[PDB]
Amino acid sequence: ERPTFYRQELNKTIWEVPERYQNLSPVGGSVCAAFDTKTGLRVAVKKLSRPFQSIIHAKRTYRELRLLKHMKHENVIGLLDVFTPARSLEEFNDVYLVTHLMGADLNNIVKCQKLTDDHVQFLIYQILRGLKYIHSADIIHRDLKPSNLAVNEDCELKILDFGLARHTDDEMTGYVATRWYRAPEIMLNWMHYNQTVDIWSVGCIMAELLTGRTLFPGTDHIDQLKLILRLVGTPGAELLKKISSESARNYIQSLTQMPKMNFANVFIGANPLAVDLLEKMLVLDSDKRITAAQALAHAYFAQYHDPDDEPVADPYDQSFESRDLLIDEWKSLTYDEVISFVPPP
Ligand SMILES: Cc1ccc(O)cc1Nc1ccnc2cc(-c3csc(C=O)n3)ccc12
Repeated sequence: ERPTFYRQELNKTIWEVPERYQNLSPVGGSVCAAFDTKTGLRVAVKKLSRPFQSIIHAKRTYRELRLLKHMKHENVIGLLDVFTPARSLEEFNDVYLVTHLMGADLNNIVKCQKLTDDHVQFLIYQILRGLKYIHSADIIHRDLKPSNLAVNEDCELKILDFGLARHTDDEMTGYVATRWYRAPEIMLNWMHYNQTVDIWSVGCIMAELLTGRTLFPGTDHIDQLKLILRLVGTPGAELLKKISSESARNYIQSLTQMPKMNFANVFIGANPLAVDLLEKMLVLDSDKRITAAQALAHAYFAQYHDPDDEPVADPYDQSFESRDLLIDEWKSLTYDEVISFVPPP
């Protein structure tokens, strides 16, 4: 049956939710913390803002719901519930997404406690386990950074935030964490990117866990490229060919050639195995970076690697991405997905 819903205003916005969700408290679409009386879980309830305002917004709402509906993995955000107060398609205008409530993110950790090498092993292991799963479905996160890695008191980690609105040019400008973890090829639009961009971000994140400092805190895209090439060396002829942008290729060739630095001297005191893994992640040529599946088998993770407990994902059909639909068609597809949702056990 349809649950009974109740309404409340929570600063400037109307929330209409099933009775099971109690004690809604704004924390961040808008997000409310709540108590799920049915499961006994503390939950986050996100009310999507203006979900079908334009074609681009209706498609993004569909995308985020598709992605969240698919993720069933211990180290990736999962959907506990999705609902609408609407009783039919004709009256459908609001989408609410429910997930486990997350206390802290990796920023809260890296910043407010010292991480042993064993903590770095555990945290990075879990990121790579979630990424093996995400990548096996041909999903690219594209925006891995400490603020979208939730971490509980047992150091257990989930990857959050996919299907999100693409960052504006302004949001990627200047001295900003929104860009510090991005692979160079996507930061500078060197070429068609793929899932290897996520591995670059893990390397940036792992080095920050080890040193307590951002690896590439560029003050703008160019300063950041310079920080990156200082560590990993300027590109060779082979990588230059793969840079399809004539302009970017030409700029990068204006730079004084530099060799790759010795990472043992950059990451002083680090476990030599961590150093080795960082060298295999932070390779400029994305073709040559270690994959998530490969990294799980790296000796740095000996204590955690269990090849029988590193699952892959069911197939994920994203043919919708290439489809051109009207707002109401994207909105009808989303409604189908709300209506057919089945909670996890
Ligand atoms: C609801 C949702 C759905 C999808 C997604 O990718 C992210 C979210 N947002 C969140 C999920 C889980 N926990 C969250 C926790 C917060 C939050 C911000 S301060 C705080 C303190 O309790 N909690 C904000 C958003 C969250």
